[PDB]
Order: sequence, then C-alpha cells, then structure tokens
Amino acid sequence: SEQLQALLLEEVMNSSTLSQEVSDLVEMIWAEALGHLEHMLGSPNPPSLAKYRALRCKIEHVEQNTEEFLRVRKEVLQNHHSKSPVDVLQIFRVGRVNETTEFLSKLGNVRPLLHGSPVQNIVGILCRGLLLPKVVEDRGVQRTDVGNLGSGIYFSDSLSTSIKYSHPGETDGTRLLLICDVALGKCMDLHEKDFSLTEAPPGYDSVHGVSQTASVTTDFEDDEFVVYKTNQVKMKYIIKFSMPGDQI
Ligand SMILES: NC(=O)C1=CN([C@@H]2O[C@H](COP(=O)(O)OP(=O)(O)OC[C@H]3O[C@@H](n4cnc5c(N)ncnc54)[C@H](O)[C@@H]3O)[C@@H](O)[C@H]2O)C=CC1
Repeated sequence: SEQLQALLLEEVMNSSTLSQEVSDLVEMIWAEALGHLEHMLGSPNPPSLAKYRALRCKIEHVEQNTEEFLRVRKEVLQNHHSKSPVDVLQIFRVGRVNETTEFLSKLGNVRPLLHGSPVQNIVGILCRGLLLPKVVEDRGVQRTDVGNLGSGIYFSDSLSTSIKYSHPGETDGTRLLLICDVALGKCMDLHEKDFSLTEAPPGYDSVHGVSQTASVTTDFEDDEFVVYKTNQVKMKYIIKFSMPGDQI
C-alpha cells in the first residue's frame, strides 16, 4: 500500500515545521522552568514538537546574515549606554495566537521596547503574554510587591536597563530579553516614584519614569515605560545574548 508510505512522509513534513534553532530554544527554556521547579522542591537530538506546540506561540529563527537580523541587532544595541560587551547570539520572531488581534494599535504612539525577564519565566510569557501583577489589598503594600510605578507592565528603551532583569539562566548561562510593540498613547512623564498606580492618570494611556540627569534629578536611574493593560503590548522578538563580563 502507498497509504502507508504517504503517512510516514506526512509525519516527516509535520516534524520539519519546527526548525533546529527554534527546537533548541524551546528545549532550553523548558529545561530552565523544569530545573527551577525541581530546585524549589528538591527533585543531534529528536524534535521537541510537543513542547513547542504547547506554547501556542509561533517562533521563527532569524538568520545571522539577513537584513532583519542586522537591523534588529542594531536597534537592541542602539541605546546601550553601559558600553558593556554584549554578544547578540540569536533572534527569533515571535507571534502569540490572540496577541495580534487584541493589540490596541489605534491608540497611536506605538514604540518597540525592551522587557527583560529571567529565563524561567519565558515559557509562561510565550504561552500567556506579559501579564499584569496582582495588586495587594489585604495587607500593607510592600516595595517588594510593587514596581516603583505601581502595578503595571514595565519596559525600557535601553539594553543597559534590560540587563538588570535578564539574568543568566542556569542551563546555558545565556540571557533572554523580549522586544515588544507597546501602545504608549498619551504618555505622562514622571520624575517621582508612585507605587500606588493601577492605571495611567486620567487622560493618559501610559507613564514614563524619566531617568535622572545632572540637570534634572529624578527618582529613576533608568527610563521606565509602564502600561496598565495587557493589550497595550504585542511581543515581536526574542533576543538571546550573553555577556563575557559574566564568565569567571
Ligand atoms: N522588566 C523590565 O525589563 C524593566 C523593569 N523595570 C524595573 O523593574 C521594576 C519592575 O520589575 P519587573 O520584573 O518588570 O516587574 P514585577 O516586579 O511586577 O515582576 C513581574 C515579573 O513577571 C514576569 N511576567 C509577566 N507576565 C508573565 C507571564 N505571563 N508568565 C511569566 N512571567 C511573567 C515579568 O517578566 C516580570 O519579571 C520597576 O520598579 C523598575 O525599577 C523598569 C524598566 C524595565
């Protein structure tokens, strides 16, 4: 029978929908989340198509010599005011199933921004999107429960800032940050902390903590961009990078 032969070929055609670089990434962030849960509680290579399908998130490797790679690499490094050595390893286009249709692009002032996260959050971030934190209300609100601009989703325009939240993973020591389209809308500039915010001030859609300078002192070392609605955010790229300062 040739119906037998046709189904084995269809298996091959299904498996190849996952590239090698994306399959590697899926296993690493999956290894990192499992390794982290295991550690909380004590205790080439075949395709990991089941793990990738469970992310419900499309991931395409962008090749190191293409126009897209060199441009997006450039944009990531554009505001690296630390001048600390960074090796942009890999770049991935990312697409969540519902993110593209719920995005509030019509607010205007859409900017691409950086969001750093530890590696063990990445599987959850790809499956669910960036989520709002839970607001504290039954006990006193503490500064370990709240960003310095309240209960929102935090971005920066600077790779120097993102490096403070993209910690090296225990698996392979590399760092991940996200590049997101953020619908900033009417963006209010702030020079002082405000832990109590749960939405942008009246008439504004987002908030900007202005980074301190010699002329203008502020409460913010870094530039922070904060939105308070998950649909003001659309993930676009995953960036894998490393820092040699990190070795030895
Ligand atoms: N996160 C950043 O890249 C930046 C953070 N900041 C600074 O950091 C503070 C806020 O730190 P954050 O870690 O951003 O916020 P946070 O203290 O509210 O922590 C929430 C964490 O949950 C993660 N997360 C969000 N949705 C998730 C999901 N669906 N699954 C799994 N994990 C998910 C985020 O990556 C984030 O690290 C601010 O006070 C400011 O000083 C400001 C600029 C950029």
